[PDB]
Amino acid sequence: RRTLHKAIDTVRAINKLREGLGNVYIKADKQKNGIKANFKIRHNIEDGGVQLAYHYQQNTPIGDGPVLLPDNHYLSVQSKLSKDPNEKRDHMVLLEFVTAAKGEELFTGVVPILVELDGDVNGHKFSVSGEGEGDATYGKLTLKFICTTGKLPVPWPTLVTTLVQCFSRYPDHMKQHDFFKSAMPEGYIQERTIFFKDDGYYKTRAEVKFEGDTLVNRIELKGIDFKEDGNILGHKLEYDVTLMADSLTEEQVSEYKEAFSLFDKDGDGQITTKELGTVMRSLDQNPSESELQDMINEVDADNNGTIDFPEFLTMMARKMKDTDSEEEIREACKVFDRDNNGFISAAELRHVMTSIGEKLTDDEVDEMIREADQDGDGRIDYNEFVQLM
Ligand SMILES: [Ca+2]
Ligand SMILES: [Ca+2]
Ligand SMILES: [Ca+2]
Ligand SMILES: [Ca+2]
Repeated sequence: RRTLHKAIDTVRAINKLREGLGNVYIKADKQKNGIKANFKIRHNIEDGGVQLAYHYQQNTPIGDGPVLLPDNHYLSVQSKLSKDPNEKRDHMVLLEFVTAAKGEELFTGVVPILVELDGDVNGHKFSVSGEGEGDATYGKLTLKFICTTGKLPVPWPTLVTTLVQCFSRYPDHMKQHDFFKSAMPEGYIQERTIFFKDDGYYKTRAEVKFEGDTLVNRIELKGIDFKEDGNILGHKLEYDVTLMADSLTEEQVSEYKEAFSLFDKDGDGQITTKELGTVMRSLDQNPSESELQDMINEVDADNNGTIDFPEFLTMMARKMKDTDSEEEIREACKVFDRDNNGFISAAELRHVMTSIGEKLTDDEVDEMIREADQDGDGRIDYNEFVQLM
């Protein structure tokens, strides 16, 4: 019958922009005079499930020169994997939008990118070449990769992380922490272990430095102890437009559009800083304009200063156990149980719906309460609430 979903999906959309969308944690490695980093990637498998890829990373400077040593922060990447319809070689088209929350001078403007990788995965050797450009200023990368040794023995999505964090847009306010540009042009060495759960592991040594106009990324990859018809060598992973981002049912994309339109009250198909701010205000939270722009900048890939529904879907569809799709809907309870008594009342349920921009009769408040209320009491409890997933 009922979609309170739009109300919850509305609150949900606010907690995600606030909590913030960044998936790659960067700690400094004083000792090795560079950076360390750990992160998961959840590759979707055809016929159900996700193939976990545990990432371990250390980058150290090549150059003798000085180098910036950061406080703990996050990088957020959104990826968009494609095929070139004309291209008939094994290839991948990557588009990336990457942001964080002396060598800087080199990344102002549009630098072209060469990428070159040598793999040995259970003695299945292969090479990949990369052409394209990076605009660090807007955090955008374009790249086309080609397997120059025939058919790639591993799925392209598993090579994405291995195939240039010096293109991450570090906002001016944080320019102090951009280790990767600071390292250039001498460059940096980026070493990783990538552990594929219940399967083998990649071992990468890459060096990232300028050769003239172009930022070059050169990679030896060794792939050890892989199950030979497991998910990697056995090619069992959905290509997926995104790395690290999921699908949604017809029922979810509808409710999400409905929630989107509670922010986008003018119907221009765009949420502005003011549009977002009114809704937040409505639910007794008064963010600053500066926070509102930071919040939008998170999902504003095309740098037009507004969230369109596509940008909103991508945020709402972030992976599955980002932390837990539960922890998140438990975090919604707070907003709805305004008195804090441990229950969301018909009164409270009204107050919210009203605030967010739902017109409703008092016979419809009552319907939602009964629709949600397993225990008979005329109140939704935090379990009753998360139950109505
Ligand atoms: Ca609008
Ligand atoms: Ca936009
Ligand atoms: Ca209450
Ligand atoms: Ca109840």
